[PDB]
Amino acid sequence: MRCIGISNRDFVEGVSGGSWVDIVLEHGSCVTTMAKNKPTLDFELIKTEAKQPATLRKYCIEAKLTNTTTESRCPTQGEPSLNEEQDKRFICKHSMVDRGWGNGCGLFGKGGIVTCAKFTCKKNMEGKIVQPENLEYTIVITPHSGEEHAVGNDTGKHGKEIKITPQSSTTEAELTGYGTVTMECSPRTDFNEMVLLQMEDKAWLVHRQWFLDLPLPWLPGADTQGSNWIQKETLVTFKNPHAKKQDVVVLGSQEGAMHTALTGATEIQMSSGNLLFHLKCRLRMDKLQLKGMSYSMCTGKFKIVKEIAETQHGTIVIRVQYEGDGSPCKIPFEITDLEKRHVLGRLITVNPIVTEKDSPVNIEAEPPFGDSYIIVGVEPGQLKLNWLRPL
Ligand SMILES: *[C@@H]1O[C@H](CO[C@@H]2O[C@@H](C)[C@@H](O)[C@@H](O)[C@@H]2O)[C@@H](O[C@@H]2O[C@H](CO)[C@@H](O)[C@H](O)[C@H]2NC(C)=O)[C@H](O)[C@H]1NC(C)=O
Ligand SMILES: *[C@@H]1O[C@H](CO)[C@@H](O[C@@H]2O[C@H](CO)[C@@H](O)[C@H](O)[C@H]2NC(C)=O)[C@H](O)[C@H]1NC(C)=O
Repeated sequence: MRCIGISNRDFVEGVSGGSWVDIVLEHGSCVTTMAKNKPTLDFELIKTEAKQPATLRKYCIEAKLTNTTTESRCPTQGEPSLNEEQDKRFICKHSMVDRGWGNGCGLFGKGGIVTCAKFTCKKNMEGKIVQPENLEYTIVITPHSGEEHAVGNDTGKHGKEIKITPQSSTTEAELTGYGTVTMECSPRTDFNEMVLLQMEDKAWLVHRQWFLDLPLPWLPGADTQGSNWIQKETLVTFKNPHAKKQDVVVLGSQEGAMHTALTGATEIQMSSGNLLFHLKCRLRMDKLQLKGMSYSMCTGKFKIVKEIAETQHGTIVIRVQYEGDGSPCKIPFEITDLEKRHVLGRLITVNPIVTEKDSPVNIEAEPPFGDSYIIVGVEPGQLKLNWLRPL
């Protein structure tokens, strides 16, 4: 009954008798499944998750150069040196400047220079290794049991949670009162050669080869030191145009640059390892059964707890409380023409039943286009509601 309220919803009906039905579950999408003399079920894909992914490589996208230090030598005085050359946190370059009398040298010539600066990463991006094997799916199956709260109940408590693993693709969940439903799901979108690149609160799924060939400073997955970066040269530039001085320049944030490069790519919503992303399944309904197909018809009177409300798909919802005594019993329900002669429209919440008089029931039905009578219960106290469904 979760689907009631969700705009991206499909009403999949299986050719009655058939022991299977094919559905496509995805994020932000709900599915309602029906079959003759079988219970109506609601399916949602709650979460997609990677179980322990290996950090392939971490790249620096924004850097900072500090501690700029220069050692020079007069012509003929040798090559200059700093310890920073040994220190891996620094990026160094040797060059030549014009030396002579007016800048401290007894001789006139090309005096050797050396400049070192501290490479500090400010923003970086991990790309975690995904294998289709360690990819888990979380499906919620909610039967149409009229349960008082069930209507668009986001919490989940009402439905049976199920995990689809590529190691355990076939799962048989026992639905309390309806029997078992075997679910056979197939992973679709390759994930073998795919890196799940994580930026900030933004993340995507990208090619292994594309990732690995980025012109940026990087660190191997294994590294948790985070001090000295491979390829600093990709963000650092040394300038000496007039042999007067050597200038060290940062290449500017690559954050927005990256977002633009990632336009064509598969964007995914991410939060604490979970990717809220086209998972195609087969449903075995042979082992499913209607709760109450052998219960007798309610004879009592019914009260209207929640007024008829129309869903975005033309369907209607009614919440009613039983005031009789026969419970557990089948609630009588009918949609007829104004002249109460023709049976019209269909019932989504098939075989509506009362379990307890105290607990109200929610019924979803598809009214016909135009005027109809929604008749819930039996005479006396028979509820005769009127509906309009314009074209
Ligand atoms: C969504 O569902 C929750 C709780 O789920 C149900 O709780 C029981 C009442 C019962 O129907 C279970 O089978 C379900 O799992 C709703 O919270 C309940 O609120 C009522 C008061 O309105 C209270 O009596 C219950 O104790 C609450 N349940 C719990 C466990 O706190 C919640 O209101 C529902 N929300 C919507 C918008 O439908
Ligand atoms: C980068 O430069 C700063 C100085 O601007 C260095 O820090 C100083 O030296 C010691 C640590 O080596 C501190 O106790 C001082 O308090 C710092 N002084 C100031 C003014 O901040 C820093 O060590 C240099 N970086 C490296 C890695 O050597």
